[PDB]
Amino acid sequence: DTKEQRILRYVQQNAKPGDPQSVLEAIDTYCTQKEWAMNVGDAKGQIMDAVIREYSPSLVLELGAYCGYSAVRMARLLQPGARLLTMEINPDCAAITQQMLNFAGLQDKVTILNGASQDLIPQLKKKYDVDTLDMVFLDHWKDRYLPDTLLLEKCGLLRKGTVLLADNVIVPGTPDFLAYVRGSSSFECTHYSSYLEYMKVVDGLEKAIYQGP
Ligand SMILES: Cc1ncnc2c1ncn2[C@@H]1O[C@H](/C=C/CNC(=O)c2cc(-c3ccc(F)cc3)cc(O)c2O)C[C@H]1O
Ligand SMILES: [Cl-]
Ligand SMILES: [Cl-]
Ligand SMILES: [Cl-]
Ligand SMILES: [Mg+2]
Repeated sequence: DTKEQRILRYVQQNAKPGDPQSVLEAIDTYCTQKEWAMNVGDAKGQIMDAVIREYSPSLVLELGAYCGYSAVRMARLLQPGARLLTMEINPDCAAITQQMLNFAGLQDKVTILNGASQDLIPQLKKKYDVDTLDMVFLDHWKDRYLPDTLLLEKCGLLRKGTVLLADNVIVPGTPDFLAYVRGSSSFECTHYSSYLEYMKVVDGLEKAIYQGP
């Protein structure tokens, strides 16, 4: 088995079904005590929670589910009727994420799309009946943040006021994306300093609010 499967099993052996907080705590405990993994973690997760509560988005897109930790984090704070779409290229991770959400009781709020973001993004309008996104959480391969931001715009999926929230803008970093949004008159940017998941290493989230063309 894989580390990802081991995290899911620990949740199944240690958390309460239908209790998102107990799922998050179990993941954090496993990744602190047993094996590190690239979940967004509790430090940055608390910032994410405060941003999601502030904006109360009706439709969120996540790029890069991994094991579903961030999807559980976000979905548990969505207002009734609001929804999350999460894209995950690795079929094993897509299935783990679906199972994590099922365990947490959040499955009716989330759609887990198994595929590459650059292939799925152009299908959101026609196949998934999306108009525009209220929020986008970027947490996939770091060289894809900028290409996918540009693709989202091309596809008409951003509106004035869409909130981009990007993980890992310090470590590993996403230098092209970060320079681009910070230099662009089409984004208003704010940096939230924090810590790499499960580590005493500085990281941060970037909030980049789209201003329109
Ligand atoms: C194109 C595309 N479409 C859909 N899913 C995609 C995708 N590219 C990746 N994915 C999925 O996102 C996930 C991957 C994300 C990449 N994230 C990382 O590489 C990552 C790495 C670190 C890190 C920090 C310090 C260190 F010393 C070592 C590592 C920390 C993090 O928080 C991360 O998100 C899983 C993958 O299948
Ligand atoms: Cl995560
Ligand atoms: Cl790819
Ligand atoms: Cl943490
Ligand atoms: Mg990350």
